[PDB]
Amino acid sequence: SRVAKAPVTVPNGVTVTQNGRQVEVKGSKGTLSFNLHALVELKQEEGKLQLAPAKESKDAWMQAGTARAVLNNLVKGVSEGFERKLQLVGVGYKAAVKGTVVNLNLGYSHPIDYALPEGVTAETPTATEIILKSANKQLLGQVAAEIRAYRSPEPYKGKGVRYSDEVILRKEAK
RNA sequence: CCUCUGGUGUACCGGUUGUGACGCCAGUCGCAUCGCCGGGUAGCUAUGUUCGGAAGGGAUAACCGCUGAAAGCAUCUAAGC
Repeated sequence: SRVAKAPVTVPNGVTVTQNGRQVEVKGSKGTLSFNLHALVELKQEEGKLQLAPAKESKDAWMQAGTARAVLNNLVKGVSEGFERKLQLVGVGYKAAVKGTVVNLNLGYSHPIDYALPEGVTAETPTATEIILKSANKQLLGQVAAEIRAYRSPEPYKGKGVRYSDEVILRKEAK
C-alpha cells in the first residue's frame, strides 16, 4: 500500500502517545484518540511516524493504510484544524447562532433549533453563510451533513442548503 | 353504565263488555289471550349516556449518510461512527 508506506510528519507541538492500542494525539486544539487494529503496528522514530503491517496479509495492508490516513487526519486537525462552510439559497431563508444553538428559517411553519455537538463551533458573518470549524474532521462532516439534510437543495431553482464546493444538477421543467 | 330520552314491566293503579256467584241493593270476586283498553315503580335494556385506540422510548426494512483504505483518485464498508 502506497498510503501505508508513506510516512506522516509531526510538525512541532503535537505529542502522540500510546498505551495498549489507544493512540492519543495532543496539541493546541485538544485531545484526539484513535483505537488501532490488531494487524497494525506503529513505529515512532524522530518526528516522522510509520505504520506497518504485522504480517503480509492484504487485509493487514488495508488496515495499515486506513490507520495511517486517520492518524494523518488527526495530526493535521489537532495542529491546524478544519472548517466546512455552508451556503443558503432561496428567499426568506436565514440562519443565526445563539451560543451552542443554531436557529434556522427554511420556509417551514416553525423555525428549527439545532444543538451543536461539543468540539464544533459556528459563525455567521451573514444570514446566508455559516462557518463550521472543528478539530475532528468526521464530526464536522456529520454536523454539516445534518444541517444540509434539514433542507437539501432542489434541482429546478437550486433552493436549499448547499456545500460551498458542491455541484448541483439543474434541470428545466417541460 | 341507567343520571337523562325511550322499550318492557302477566304479583302496581284505573276504565269497560259478556256471563256466574257471594241471600238481595250497594260493593266485590272467578272465567273469557294479562278478556279487552289507558298508564306505570324497581330490574333488565339501546335506539340513550360516558369513555378508548394518546404520548413516549429501543433495535431495524428499503433508502440517505460521515470519515476511510484495498485500488496515491473515487467509494455508505473492509476497521470505525
